[PDB]
Amino acid sequence: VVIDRNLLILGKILGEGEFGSVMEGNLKQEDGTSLKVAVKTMKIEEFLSEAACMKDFSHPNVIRLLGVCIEMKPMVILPFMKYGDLHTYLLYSRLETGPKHIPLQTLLKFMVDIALGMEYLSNRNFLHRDLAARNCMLRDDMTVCVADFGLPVKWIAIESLADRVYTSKSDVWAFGVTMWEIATRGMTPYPGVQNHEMYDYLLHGHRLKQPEDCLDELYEIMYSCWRTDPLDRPTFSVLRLQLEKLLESLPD
Amino acid sequence: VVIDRNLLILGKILGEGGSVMEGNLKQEDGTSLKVAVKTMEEFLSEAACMKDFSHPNVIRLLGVCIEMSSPKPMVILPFMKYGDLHTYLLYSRLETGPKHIPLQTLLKFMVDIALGMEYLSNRNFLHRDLAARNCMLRDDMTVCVADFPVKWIAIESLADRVYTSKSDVWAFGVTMWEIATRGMTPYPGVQNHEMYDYLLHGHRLKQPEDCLDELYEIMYSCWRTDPLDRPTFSVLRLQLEKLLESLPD
Ligand SMILES: Cn1cc(-c2oc3ncnc(Oc4ccc(NC(=O)c5cn(C)n(-c6ccc(F)cc6)c5=O)cc4)c3c2-c2cccc(N)c2)cn1
Ligand SMILES: Cn1cc(-c2oc3ncnc(Oc4ccc(NC(=O)c5cn(C)n(-c6ccc(F)cc6)c5=O)cc4)c3c2-c2cccc(N)c2)cn1
Repeated sequence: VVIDRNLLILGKILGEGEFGSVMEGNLKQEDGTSLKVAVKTMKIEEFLSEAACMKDFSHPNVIRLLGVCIEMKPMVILPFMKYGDLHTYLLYSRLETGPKHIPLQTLLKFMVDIALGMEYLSNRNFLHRDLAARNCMLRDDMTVCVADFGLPVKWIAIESLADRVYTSKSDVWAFGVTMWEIATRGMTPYPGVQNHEMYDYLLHGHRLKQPEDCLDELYEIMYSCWRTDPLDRPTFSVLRLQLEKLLESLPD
Repeated sequence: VVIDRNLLILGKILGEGGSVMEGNLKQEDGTSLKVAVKTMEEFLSEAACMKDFSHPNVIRLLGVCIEMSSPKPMVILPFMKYGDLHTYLLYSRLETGPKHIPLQTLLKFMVDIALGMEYLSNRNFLHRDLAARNCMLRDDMTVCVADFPVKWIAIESLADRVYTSKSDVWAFGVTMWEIATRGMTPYPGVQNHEMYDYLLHGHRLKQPEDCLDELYEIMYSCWRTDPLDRPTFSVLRLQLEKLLESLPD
């Protein structure tokens, strides 16, 4: 999965955190052509066994990992997506000079894309643990792919808040919240509630409120993702068919 | 985007072929701006998508003017005393025009054009007439892409009428060659009618006399026979930016 550092050219920073940075880049490929890539520098064992596991995944709704470079500090190489992240994209759509006003059907498709990507990952028993709109990338064909920047109390399941166990249902809970971000076009979860009040708020039985123009059927699906008992929440494959059927029931 | 005709005063001709004239544009803040006015609902269509663009390397649109004189539409652009890049390059080879352009400045010229093209490529907008003559020099010597030619058309676009963003990349390679050659017409010794045959037999523009091998590599990649093998504007922009940083100041 390793790529020779020679074939990589680094550009300007695209985003910066504290556990690493992400920079644009040029990747020289096998067929001579160059490809625009993103380079997340995570400035190791659990990583080597991970990038190998992820470089073998292949799904259109899962971000594709092009490989890893070794500098003497590892760097992850991913294809550059001009459209950015779904969260920032949603906010832009509420503005006159950005993406056109995203209709209901396009928003639902966004959710379908994510559910497909998560179904694929949960089928291989992979735990994302950081699902959110900010971690979803828009491909060049406007299809959304699941990713994880890695460089969120309101996106964490109730059982994961008190205990520290994470499961496929924890990801499903975060999926419901992501579904709510999309339906709200970028709103922060639980307006009027502080991060420290989140566990108390959830333990008393409170959940995210139904968006303004969100269909009842759509809210039913996302609400199911927040059932107090993880075993009562539906699987990603179940969620994928529910969303796909709802989207089909809507006019083109 | 329309602007009251009474706010525009036309001057002398800056170049013809429609015609472009200098002009004074009274602004909303009371002051007048030195503008360029080009005269010929398909003309308004080109400018429809123009007022949306906002990039320092893309010529900015000031407005559109409909003259009912006797319609006659007119586009208003900011006036650039330094003219077009192609003519500017020729002037550089004369002792009364701008001084000899160093390699770094020539590279920055390409970098500016690449940023402009990258901006419009991300917007899925095809230029289709990219050349040094269609590039304008701003007051701060930065280059901006504009549009006022058989040798600037990609080989896939000569046979068919197909025009992709890779075709713009092909024309970008030719433009890079123009800047490196400081105004030489592409393909010396080759006629316009011989261009398609010339390209079909694997021949490409020749490497300039004082063109660094790295630079020629980048522009050669723009002329690959398969459009899918030509790099994108974003990749090209980084390649030029990296080449420029490696050279001393
Ligand atoms: C106009 N504009 C466009 C972009 C822009 O374009 C981009 N193109 C590509 N990447 C970009 O940033 C990414 C970098 C790395 C990763 N991901 C990894 O490094 C991962 C390693 N693993 C193992 N996984 C994983 C985990 C779990 C799974 F289930 C599946 C995979 C990873 O996701 C994802 C995105 C950007 C940005 C970008 C960069 C910074 C901030 C923002 N806001 C956007 C900025 N501005
Ligand atoms: C000392 N001296 C200075 C100048 C001089 O100064 C100037 N200042 C400003 N403009 C000038 O001429 C222009 C007129 C129109 C346009 N362009 C449009 O009207 C466009 C419509 N569209 C849709 N687009 C488009 C397309 C695709 C995109 F991606 C983006 C935009 C246009 O660009 C561009 C230049 C001149 C000249 C000038 C004028 C004529 C000939 C020459 N040789 C120079 C002469 N002598």
